[PDB]
Amino acid sequence: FRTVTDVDNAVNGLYDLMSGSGYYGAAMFAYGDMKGDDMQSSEESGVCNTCYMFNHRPNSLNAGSLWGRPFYILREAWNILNAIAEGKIESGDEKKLNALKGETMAVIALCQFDLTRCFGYPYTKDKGASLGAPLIDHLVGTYENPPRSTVAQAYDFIIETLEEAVTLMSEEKNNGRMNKYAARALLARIYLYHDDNRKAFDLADQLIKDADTSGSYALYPHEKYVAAWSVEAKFGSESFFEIANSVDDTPGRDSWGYLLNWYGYQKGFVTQKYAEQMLADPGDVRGHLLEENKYAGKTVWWLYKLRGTDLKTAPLECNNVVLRLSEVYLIAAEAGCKLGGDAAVQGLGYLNEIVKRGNPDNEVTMADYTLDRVLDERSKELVGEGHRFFDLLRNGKTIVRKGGYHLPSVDEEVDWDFYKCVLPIPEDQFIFSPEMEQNPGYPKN
Ligand code: NA
Repeated sequence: FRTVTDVDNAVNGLYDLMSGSGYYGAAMFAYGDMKGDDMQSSEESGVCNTCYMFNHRPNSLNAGSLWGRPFYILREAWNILNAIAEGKIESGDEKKLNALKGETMAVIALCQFDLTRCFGYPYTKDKGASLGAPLIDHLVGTYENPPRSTVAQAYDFIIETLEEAVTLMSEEKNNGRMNKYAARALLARIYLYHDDNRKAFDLADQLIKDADTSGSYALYPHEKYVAAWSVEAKFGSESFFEIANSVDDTPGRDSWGYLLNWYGYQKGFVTQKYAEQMLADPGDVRGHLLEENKYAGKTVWWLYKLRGTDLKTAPLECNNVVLRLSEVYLIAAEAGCKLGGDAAVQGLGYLNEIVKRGNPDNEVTMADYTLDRVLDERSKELVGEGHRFFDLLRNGKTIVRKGGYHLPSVDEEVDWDFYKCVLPIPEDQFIFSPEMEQNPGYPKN
């Protein structure tokens, strides 16, 4: 760590780590989609299957690297911050160093947030009273083993970190990494998850306004929506942050794009419920991402959202979207609905923008502007993007996963009282911290 260039390279390495199939290369999406009601596993083995079946245990999480990889990134990220804070970097390029510091803090906030929503019960269950993951809110000592902190403690840190990050970061685009827009989009999400509905609405609203005034981001039009999901259209106008993948880099056959593809590893489908939701409205362009085929003597539909240049060749090089503009519209819509008043009027406007982009013949009237209606819009819009499980559970909903072509023994009702709505703490944590608590319900050998 001698120069600002060294710092830029270190920060770049954080995203290299994040792109692994164990985290944002695949596992995060398997986790968010396969645990909802809109996607399911096929008979194939792997992370889609174990997530769908909530087949997780302390000696085998069966959830990619959703513990190890974010923790590893947090350690490397804090090494960067510490170098900067200790005065290790040469002078002269200070504005950029500050941008890199902010960006590093944004990475830390994302990693800790993911750990919190994977290993702690939803904040909204209990005002964050349950235990989250260990909280990497500092440079960890050589022989220090941080304890578990509460979900509330993690949110306090995550929000403060990201609020500060935003003030330091550049608005310039850097494809494959977060910029100030990405960081604000993530913060609006986190405010929403934290029940800070006014903060979520006000931020989401201003971010949309700023995208419009600058022209720097824009919603895909109805007629261009399917093409916007192509490998030929990377870093599109909605994308604040996506993981950069290529044909020559890992992940290839274990990238989310290859796992979901019928012609790739065929790990999952949309559910009959999602397919029926969409095909009842053929004018909605989001249904054009579904592809019909035949599995175990039934019609099924798979999700062709990570689109290569050839229908019948599964792609190795698809980028995974992490933060895009449509989510921000839905955050404003959800928070506005929860707030009522003027925020509701405005949030309905944003909801309709997404509804009508999907199908211009549709609308949502004020009489129909309910939380369930906004969550149904999220279902439609964000399938395959890792949201559904979290969006239902944080709103205290029961996820119903029954009938259709669901697999035998699927958990048919999942809510925030289900002990496997969080992953277990890995058994090897108890080597150095034997008195650390395991999540309730799980065994402790
Ligand atoms: Na690849």
